[PDB]
Amino acid sequence: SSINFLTSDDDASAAAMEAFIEDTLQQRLQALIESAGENWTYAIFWQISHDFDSSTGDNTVILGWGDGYYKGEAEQEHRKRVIRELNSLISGDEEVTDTEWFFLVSMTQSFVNGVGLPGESFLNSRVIWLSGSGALTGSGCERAGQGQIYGLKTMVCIATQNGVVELGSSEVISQSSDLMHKVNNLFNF
Ligand SMILES: [Ca+2]
Ligand SMILES: [Ca+2]
Repeated sequence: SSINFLTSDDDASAAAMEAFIEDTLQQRLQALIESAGENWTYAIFWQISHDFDSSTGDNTVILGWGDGYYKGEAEQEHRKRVIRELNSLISGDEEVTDTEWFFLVSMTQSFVNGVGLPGESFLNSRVIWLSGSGALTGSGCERAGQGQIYGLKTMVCIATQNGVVELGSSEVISQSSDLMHKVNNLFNF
């Protein structure tokens, strides 16, 4: 089935981590990109938590997988991919494309406030809009770089009250005046 089932709530990141080695966010994420006039590949929502660093402090804000929705549009690599997909569904055939895979592996990732596109975005309450391959590879952010490797040409992070909405596409997409307001309605309240 579609990969949108493995994302929601299971403390999904833990699952993803060992596999790879407010609500419903999802429906709102789904509405967001379904409710849009550019071909977005996926939306993810990065949620805020707190860590407490060893041996010092530390009230450290951290962004982590909240949820996400994936619209969409070698053979060794592929066996590896389906294996982990079959694992993650298990805990707890059809081809696995680059964007699908990037979407899944994102479940394993987190960001110290101020660091990476999601952390920079949240720290400064910022919209960061990277459009075009050179925009991603020139960004100095390893997630943007990783996204570009997997075929993305647009990656966006928008700071919201509870976290950061991320949009990505394999197309070059300019910032729509309407798409920003939808993010307000769906993610701030
Ligand atoms: Ca969640
Ligand atoms: Ca490849």
